[PDB]
Amino acid sequence: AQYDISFADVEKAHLNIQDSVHLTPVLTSSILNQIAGRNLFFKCELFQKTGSFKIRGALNAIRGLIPDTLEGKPKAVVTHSSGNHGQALTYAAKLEGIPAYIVVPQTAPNCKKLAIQAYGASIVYSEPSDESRENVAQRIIQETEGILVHPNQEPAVIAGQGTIALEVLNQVPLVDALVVPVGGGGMVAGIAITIKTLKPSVKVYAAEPSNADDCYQSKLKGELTPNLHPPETIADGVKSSIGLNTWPIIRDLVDDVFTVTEDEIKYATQLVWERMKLLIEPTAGVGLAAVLSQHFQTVSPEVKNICIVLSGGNVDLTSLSW
Amino acid sequence: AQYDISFADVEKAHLNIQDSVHLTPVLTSSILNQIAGRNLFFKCELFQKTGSFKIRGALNAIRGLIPDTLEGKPKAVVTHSSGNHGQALTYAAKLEGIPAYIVVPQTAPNCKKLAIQAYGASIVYSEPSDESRENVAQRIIQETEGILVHPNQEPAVIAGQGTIALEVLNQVPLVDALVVPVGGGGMVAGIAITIKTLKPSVKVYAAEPSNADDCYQSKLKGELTPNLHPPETIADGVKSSIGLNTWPIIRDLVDDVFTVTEDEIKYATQLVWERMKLLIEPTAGVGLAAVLSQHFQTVSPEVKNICIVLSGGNVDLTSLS
Ligand SMILES: *Cc1c(COP(=O)(O)O)cnc(C)c1O
Ligand SMILES: *Cc1c(COP(=O)(O)O)cnc(C)c1O
Ligand SMILES: [Mn+2]
Ligand SMILES: [Mn+2]
Repeated sequence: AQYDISFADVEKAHLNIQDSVHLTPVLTSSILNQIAGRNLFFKCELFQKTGSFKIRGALNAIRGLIPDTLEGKPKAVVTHSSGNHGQALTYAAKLEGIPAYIVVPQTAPNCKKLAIQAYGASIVYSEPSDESRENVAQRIIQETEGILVHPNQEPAVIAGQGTIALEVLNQVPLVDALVVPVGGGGMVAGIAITIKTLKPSVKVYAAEPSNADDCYQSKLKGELTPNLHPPETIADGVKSSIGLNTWPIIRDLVDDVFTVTEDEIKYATQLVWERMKLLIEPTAGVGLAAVLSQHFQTVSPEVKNICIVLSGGNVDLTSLSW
Repeated sequence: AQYDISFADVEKAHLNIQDSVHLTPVLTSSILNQIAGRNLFFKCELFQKTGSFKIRGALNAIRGLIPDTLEGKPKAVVTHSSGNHGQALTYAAKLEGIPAYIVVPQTAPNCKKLAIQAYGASIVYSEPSDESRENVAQRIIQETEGILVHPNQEPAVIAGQGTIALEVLNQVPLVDALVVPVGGGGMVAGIAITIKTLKPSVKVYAAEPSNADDCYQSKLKGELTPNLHPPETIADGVKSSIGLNTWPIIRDLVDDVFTVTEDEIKYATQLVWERMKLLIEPTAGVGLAAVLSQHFQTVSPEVKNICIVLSGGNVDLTSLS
């Protein structure tokens, strides 16, 4: 029973990040409660700094490096990202006063790149040729003597994410289950370690697009089974597969994985928009879709109080489904 | 000096409705503060039951006007107003165990008729004659022994709306001004009465589309001056002109009216969506638009803490600008 993080790592992460992240509210909806047949509690990480929960893990993995003086601090951080991870890493870098660089091609949206240097990180353009971006990033690191930061599930990132569960437990002490969207698995793994240490009777459920169901298949097969090919889904925040760092935790401490169709993600996201007035991105609708899915009916009526993590609000408004 | 509601009406409204309405939170945005150059406080009535503040006035209208015996309670409610008022009134009627009727023009959109049925009101049809409408209304009123509940001119409705300001004063103790979207003027009138009673040093500003600028024009001219023609604006919640009951209060107790273009409303609404992740309807973006407008730069630098009323979140997600 060895995992990359412990409960202690999550408590330390809490102390490390508390002054720089929002302790986000839990909101409720009577009408959503009646549709689900459960008492629903929405943990509002869409209100978090940068528009998603990411900042938690990213700040803990950047701030928890300085030994004391200005000798073991990163000279610079370099990334490709562009999405929610990019926004998180960059903001974390600004807070710590670390020069930050983002390598992007002419494919990312205007709103996203405006919100990527919205935290003052130098934008370097590489020609849209995939492997062309690797050489430019290596050149930045050469000049700065800094570090490359790619989308990660390092211990410090998982522990930072676990802090969501610490707040949920204080905000809804009678919670019977947490429902968490799953991509690389960092969020659900951190929550799982936290929840199962403090209150082992509370359920931890993963929510996953069926078009990107590596986590579901992994649990089924009993071994790490990453996506065959880059999945196509509106839930763009959960496209990456679970990894070596999150698999053991997901295998043992996540009670079940609930898959949801593209239509179910769309309906659920629209439902939150219309009844709760919360501008969640479709990835954050996955959790509600899981709670409303046919398969979730197998879950006990005793599991009445359910916390859904609304993981982000970074919607690309220039694009629409319905 | 003497108006259709008093401060006492507002306090009674609070007692009337407090067990059944949300005390909605005040949210802040540091990036919005930097854009505006002032400290902004967003009263989140979009989180209110039915998706707008109007539940406050609608419910107070039912619970207020009562001959105080077991034999003396409204037996039904009626309105010509569909949209936010119709939805709020129906919801309040259900709370009270009472039927609600919306007088609907027979040529109204299919989708609006379905939405009215969906939230539990009986539709009664009329001609768009503005003479047969009140004819059908008064016919229902007599049939049902019910009361007509106007969206903005009814005293009990105005009083209910003012309870917003009670919460704002408790939630933002150092508030310097409230910025309130104005349509019929029920909300701004109720808020003005409340603010000018409890802390008159606090400014009350009305925010209005220039495409529907009757409140601005009325204040300028010094008399009630309705919109000449139906307003053409994305702020669908504030198309109504101010009326006989709201004008006197606005005249004396509203400090100024700030007008905003359609592009300013659209941009400020998008700003709230993108920066705050709050799905406000464009009508609710009117207040922020006012704060960001060039004319608002004339407002004294002392007026630093500004509460903007995010009045509603009932946006039709089938059409984007
Ligand atoms: C990154 C992300 C996730 C998934 O979290 P993992 O830890 O990667 O599983 C879910 N939702 C949103 C909005 C995200 O940005
Ligand atoms: C009706 C309405 C208004 C205007 O209120 P009045 O009391 O008519 O001035 C503002 N915002 C929203 C969301 C509304 O529904
Ligand atoms: Mn997956
Ligand atoms: Mn007007």
